[PDB]
Amino acid sequence: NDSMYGFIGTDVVLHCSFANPLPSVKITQVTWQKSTNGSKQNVAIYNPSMGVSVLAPYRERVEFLRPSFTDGTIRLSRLELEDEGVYICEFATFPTGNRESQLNLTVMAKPTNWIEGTQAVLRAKKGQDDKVLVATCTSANGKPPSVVSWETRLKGEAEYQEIRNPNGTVTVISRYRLVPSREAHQQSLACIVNYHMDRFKESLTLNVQYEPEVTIEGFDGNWYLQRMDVKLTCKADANPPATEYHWTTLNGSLPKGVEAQNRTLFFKGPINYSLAGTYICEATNPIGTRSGQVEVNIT
Amino acid sequence: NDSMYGFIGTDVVLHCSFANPLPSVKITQVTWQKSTNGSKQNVAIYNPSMGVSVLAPYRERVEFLRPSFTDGTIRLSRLELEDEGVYICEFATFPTGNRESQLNLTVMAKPTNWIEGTQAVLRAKKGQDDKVLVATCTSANGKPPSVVSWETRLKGEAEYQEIRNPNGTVTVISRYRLVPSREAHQQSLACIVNYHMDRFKESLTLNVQYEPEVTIEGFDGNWYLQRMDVKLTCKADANPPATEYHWTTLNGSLPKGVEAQNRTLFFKGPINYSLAGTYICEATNPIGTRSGQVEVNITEFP
Ligand SMILES: *[C@@H]1O[C@H](CO)[C@@H](O[C@@H]2O[C@H](CO)[C@@H](O)[C@H](O)[C@H]2NC(C)=O)[C@H](O)[C@H]1NC(C)=O
Ligand SMILES: *[C@@H]1O[C@H](CO)[C@@H](O[C@@H]2O[C@H](CO)[C@@H](O)[C@H](O)[C@H]2NC(C)=O)[C@H](O)[C@H]1NC(C)=O
Repeated sequence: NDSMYGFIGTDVVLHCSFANPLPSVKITQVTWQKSTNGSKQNVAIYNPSMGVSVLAPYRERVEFLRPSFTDGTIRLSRLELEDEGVYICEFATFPTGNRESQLNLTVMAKPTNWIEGTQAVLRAKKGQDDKVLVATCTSANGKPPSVVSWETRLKGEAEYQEIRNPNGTVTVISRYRLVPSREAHQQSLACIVNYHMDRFKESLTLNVQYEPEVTIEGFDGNWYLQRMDVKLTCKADANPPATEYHWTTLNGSLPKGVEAQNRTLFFKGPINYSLAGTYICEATNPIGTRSGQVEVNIT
Repeated sequence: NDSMYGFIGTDVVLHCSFANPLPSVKITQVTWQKSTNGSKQNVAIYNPSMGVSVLAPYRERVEFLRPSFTDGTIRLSRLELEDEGVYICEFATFPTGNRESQLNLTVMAKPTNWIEGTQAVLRAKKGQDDKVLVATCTSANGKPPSVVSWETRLKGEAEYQEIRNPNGTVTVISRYRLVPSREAHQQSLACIVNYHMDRFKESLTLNVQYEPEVTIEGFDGNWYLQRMDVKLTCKADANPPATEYHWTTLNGSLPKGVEAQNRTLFFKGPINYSLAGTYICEATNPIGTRSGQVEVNITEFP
C-alpha cells in the first residue's frame, strides 16, 4: 500500500513502527525481509537482547536509525538495481504474535542520451524515391524507460525501438529517415527525450548535397541606348559549391565584345539595340549541371 | 507444497521443525500464523524464555506437542470448517532472521444422504405424456461435494442441483422424474452417492396404480365334441387388484348352462357344437375398467 522510489546510488529511509505498544506486550525481535515475487529473503534484524544483524547483500548498506521496541526504521544506502522489491518489516512479540508491514521499493536509473548522424553523404537526386537514415537518437539504460521523439520542421519518418536489458533498465533508440532534398539542407533536426519530467534536447544540422539551382541577377528595369559598363552575375545555389560557370546566348553566340570572367558577364561601355537576347549561365558541381536565364531589354 | 486433510471434529498434527540448529544461530521465537489468502492471523507462539501462547481462538484447541527450540509441531483439535487455510510456521532467529514453512489445511465434511419418494400416489394414465417426480436423492452439507447418481432399469430423467452453502459445504440434490406406467410398477430405483471412495446406496420400490389389463387363459388348442368339465380363467393384471369380474359373449347371451363364478367361467361336462363364440371378461378396479377376449373352437379330433 506504500511506495518508495530512489535513484541508483542514493539512500532511502524505510520506515517501520509498532502501532500501540501496551504494557503487557513484549517485542522479541524486529525483522526486515524482502520479497522477490513468491520468495522472502532476510535483510536486517534487530534483537533487543542480541543486537543488530545485517545479511549479505546488505553488508555495509543497512542500519537501524533508532533501534527500539517500537521503531525498526532503517536506511538502505547506495541503492542498486537488485534492491527492487517488496520489503516486509515484522515485529515478533509475546504473547500476541507477529505484526508486519510492507512497502515497495522501486529503483530508478537516469538514462544516457545522445544523437548521431549517418556516415553516409546525404545526396538529393531526381528519381530517388528512397528514404535514407539521417540521424539516430539513443536514450540508453534508463529506468523507467524514457520517451523519445523528434523536434524538426522536416517531414521525415521516425522508427522507434526498445531494448529491455536484463538488469531491468531499457534503452530506447529512434532512427530518423527522409528523402534528401535541397530544402532539407542546413535544416535542424533535434532529438528529444523526456525522462522523469526532464526534457533533454540535442540537435543536428543536416548536410545535404544537391544539383545547382541557377539565377541571374544584375539586371535592371531600364537599360539605355548607350548606357555605360554594365555587368551580369550568375548566383548559383549548390552544395558542394559549383566549380564551373559557362555562358551562352539563346541565339548561340556571345555578341563580341561581351567578356566572360566566370560567373560574371561584363558588357563594356556602349550598349545598343543589338545585345537584345536570352542569356544563360550553365553551372556545374559534383552532383550536377543546370542553367538559368535572362531576357534583356534595351530602349 | 504440503497438504493436510482432516474431517470435521477430528484432530490433525501440523508438523514444523528447524533443520540444522547451529551453535551460531539462536532461535528467538516460534510462531504459527494462519494466512487466509491476503491476511495473517496469529495462532500459537512458543518463546523459549517466556513459554507458550495460544491466541484465541483457539484457546483450548492447539498445543505444541513438544515445545522446543527446534520443534514447533502443534496439534489442532476438534477441527472446524473455519480452520481451512494456509498455515505458516515461522522460526525467528538471530542473527540469520526468519525461517518459515507452509502447509495447507483442508477440512472435510461427510455428507448426509437419503432418498425420498413422492408423497403423491403414482397413477398411470393413457395419454399422459407428462413426466412426474418420483424420488429425490439428497446428499447434504458435504465437503468436498459428493457425486449423486441413480441405479435403476427404469427409464426416467434425472435432474441434478448443487447448492454451495456459505460455510463451504455443498448440498447435491437429484430429482428423478418419469411418466408413470404399468411397467414402472414394483420396479426398484435406488439412489447412489459416492463420497471419499465410499459408495452409499438407498432404494425405493415404485408403486404405480393402473387400469386392468385383461388376459384369458384355460383355453386349449383342442376342445372335443363332448370333452369334460373345462374352465376359462380371467387373470386381470391390475393395481390395486380388481374387485369385480363380469362375463359376456360377443353375441349377447350366455349359453345355458355355462356358470360364472367370478373370474372363472365353468363349462360343465358335455361340450357340443354350440358353445362356439367370443368370450369377454370385464375387470374393474378403482382406476379402471377394461376387457379381454377369446375365440373358442370345438371339433371332433384332438
Ligand atoms: C544494465 O545493463 C546494461 C547492459 O549490459 C548496462 O549497460 C552497459 O554498460 C557498460 C558500461 O557501463 C557497457 O560496457 C555496455 O555496453 C552498456 N550498454 C549495453 C547496451 O550493453 C548497464 O550498465 C546496466 N544499467 C545500469 C547498471 O544502470
Ligand atoms: C452448512 O450450512 C448448512 C445450511 O444451513 C447447515 O446445515 C443445516 O444444519 C442444521 C442443523 O445444524 C439444520 O437444521 C438445517 O436444516 C441443515 N441443512 C440445511 C440445508 O439448511 C450445516 O450445518 C452447515 N455445515 C456446517 C456448519 O458444517
